[PDB]
Amino acid sequence: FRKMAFPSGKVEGCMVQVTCGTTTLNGLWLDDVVYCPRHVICTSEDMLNPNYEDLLIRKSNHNFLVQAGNVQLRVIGHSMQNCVLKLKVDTANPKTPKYKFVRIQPGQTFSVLACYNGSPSGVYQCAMRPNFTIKGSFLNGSCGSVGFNIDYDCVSFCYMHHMELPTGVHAGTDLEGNFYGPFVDRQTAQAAGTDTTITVNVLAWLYAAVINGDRWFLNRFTTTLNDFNLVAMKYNYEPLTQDHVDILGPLSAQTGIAVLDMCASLKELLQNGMNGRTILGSALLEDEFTPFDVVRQCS
Amino acid sequence: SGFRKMAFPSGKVEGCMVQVTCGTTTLNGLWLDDVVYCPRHVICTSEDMLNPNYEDLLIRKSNHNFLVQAGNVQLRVIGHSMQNCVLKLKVDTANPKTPKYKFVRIQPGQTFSVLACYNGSPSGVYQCAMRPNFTIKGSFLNGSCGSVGFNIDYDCVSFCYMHHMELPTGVHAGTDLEGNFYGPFVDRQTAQAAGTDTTITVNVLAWLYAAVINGDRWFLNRFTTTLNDFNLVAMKYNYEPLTQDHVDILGPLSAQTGIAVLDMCASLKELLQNGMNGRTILGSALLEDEFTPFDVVRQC
Repeated sequence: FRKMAFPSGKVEGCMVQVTCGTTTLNGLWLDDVVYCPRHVICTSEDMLNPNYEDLLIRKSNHNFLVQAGNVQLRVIGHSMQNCVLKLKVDTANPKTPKYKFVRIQPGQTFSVLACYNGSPSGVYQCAMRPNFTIKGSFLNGSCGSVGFNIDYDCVSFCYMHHMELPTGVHAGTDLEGNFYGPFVDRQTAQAAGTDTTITVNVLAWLYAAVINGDRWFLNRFTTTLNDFNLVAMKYNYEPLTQDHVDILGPLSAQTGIAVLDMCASLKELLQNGMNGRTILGSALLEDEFTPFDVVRQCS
Repeated sequence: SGFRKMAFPSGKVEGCMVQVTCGTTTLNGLWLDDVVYCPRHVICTSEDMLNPNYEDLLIRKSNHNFLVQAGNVQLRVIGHSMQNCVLKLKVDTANPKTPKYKFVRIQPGQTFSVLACYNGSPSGVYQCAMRPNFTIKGSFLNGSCGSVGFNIDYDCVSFCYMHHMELPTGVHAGTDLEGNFYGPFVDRQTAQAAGTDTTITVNVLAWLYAAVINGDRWFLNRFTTTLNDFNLVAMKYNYEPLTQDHVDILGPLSAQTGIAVLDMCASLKELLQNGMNGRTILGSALLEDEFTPFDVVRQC
């Protein structure tokens, strides 16, 4: 049981390199528009207190270099939408897939195509943490890297990398540019909130262990929503909701283990630890598998 | 901090995956130039798997018995030959999306990406390492046979693995692209026992060398040790013995830092006897052994 990322083929053909002055990051080329973070127009000194609306008026079309491999794209127009630059080019991207712009909630998972100077180099699966950050492996030059999910034929773009926090986590926006979390695209002191554990994802991971025949943590007891949440907050766990129980419904009916029955098993694993035991080969409780991921992966 | 396990982009490999059907058996195939590679346990039925006679089975087959499907386009088989444990299906049309590719055989401890497919359709990609018992710990359900493993260097793709068997313990076995098995395994439905899976010692040391470059030093100690004494202790924890070849490979990592290799071995020995005590190394609560020294030296 591994953490699998989506195939990156449909997204690789869209990545481009955007240069404005001495700043170079990654862009998203779809149709005749290239999307990239708006701080590409800022020098190292403008980032302290940038007036993007004033900075964008001074810039012109010839100030942007857009490169798709060795082909060079020509900018005929520029526009801004909530921290995301939209550059209109003269040639439409012939490798444009069926795509959609969606905004995800914390706790949901997606795949990230890490790029460097408009060149894809790696892909990994991650989850939006409750503090609206992602624990990824980005290095200087990976700005503009996108996150996505894949349907049968449709690619859903849901994330674009903007900043790296000093703690090592990264913050970004959606493709319409709305930031995830209380962050601003400025070079200042910003802090991410306390990162809590996604309880609904842990339960779905425990169900996957029962599917894989690892069922030593099951007990004869059940519990209540309010009793569990009081313990959950003590150990920094996201409170469970009625909606969470209904999302886990299919896994409960399949295994015969009710959500509140499994909650009593999770309630034991926190107070008393794992007693020198492992689940799915791990001594740690994974929380980056959504219930939908378990259904797809196990079936 | 933060050292995520990244896999290579799968775009160049997605265009080479096809679906091969023989009788009632369907698995994945690799389409390079005008040749299709797939496991030879596709001319077998369920009963043939106990004691298959592949020479007897293949002589009774014709070109039209093999159905090769690349999405909607059906490929016509014009020839077939068997090399070791892999079937080579010659087709009329060469793959127009054939990338610059090579065939290499890897050693245990080396890492690669896996593109899992089901009936010629990819569904996920993950990064893994070849275990010392010549098995891989991935997620392969039925129909994933024929999935390939690869590394990408510059613009050249290196195919190094093809999935064949699932094995009772849940860890899968396969061959290289020349049909030679990794390990003592065979393509029979017999009781096959994998060896004890040990931790790759050289990968951990390279991972620990990257930690001190990133600013983690809490596990360092002032003691040093000999190679013979370390392997005596490491054997007790089911750790792979360290060789002189491993010492030289870690040389540049021990040159950028002041820590000698044997100096780091003593620190690793202290970690095994104590534990983590609730602390982390590069954001990981456990010791990572799936990062090769090459992957650490580059992008250090």
